[PDB]
Amino acid sequence: AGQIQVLEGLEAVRKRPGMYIGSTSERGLHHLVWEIVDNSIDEALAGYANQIEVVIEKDNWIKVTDNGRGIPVDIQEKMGRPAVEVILTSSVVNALSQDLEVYVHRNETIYHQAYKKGVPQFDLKEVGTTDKTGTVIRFKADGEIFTETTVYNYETLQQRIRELAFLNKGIQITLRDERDEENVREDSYHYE
Ligand SMILES: CCNC(=O)Nc1nc(CO)c(-c2ccc[nH]2)s1
Repeated sequence: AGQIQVLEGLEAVRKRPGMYIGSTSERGLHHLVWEIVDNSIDEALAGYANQIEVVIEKDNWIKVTDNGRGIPVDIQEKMGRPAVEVILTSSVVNALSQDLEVYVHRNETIYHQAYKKGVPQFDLKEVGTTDKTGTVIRFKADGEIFTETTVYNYETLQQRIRELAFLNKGIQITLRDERDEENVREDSYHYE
């Protein structure tokens, strides 16, 4: 019933992307990071996280990690599906990513799910145990949407990360570039 409406939401994001993210240029590419990063910042603001890490990985994957409570995994009654799937199958980032995955550390458990263009590739799966909580999202921007470039700009990321850390004092926000294995760069910001 409500799975029909999830599907149509994805078709709608993918047909008119600029209506959701501003554009499909370099600016909109970087806007995907901001959308993920802002959820981590809200978690810190609610009192539950103090560390966010943004990694530019090989092939221009992005990984965003925080140490908050973990996206919830409980079964929504009205979908029959785990909360984390419901939130992610209505995410613009996910819809505009050729691939994306999520790891959630919560309830001493590591849960995992993957998607392509917003569509789950399998049911949320328990994959491990943990004594931490938090959320990891890694995603690969869709080249079919972002036709100008899918290459991130370290200084573009760094300037905005430094400004977010300055504006949201008490959060440690760390940027790392790992695209070049032989020269890894990292800048780490933590005001008060
Ligand atoms: C890597 C990006 N991080 C991230 O999304 N963190 C988040 N944590 C929580 C736990 O409250 C989130 C939440 C979504 C709906 C309810 N809770 S969303």
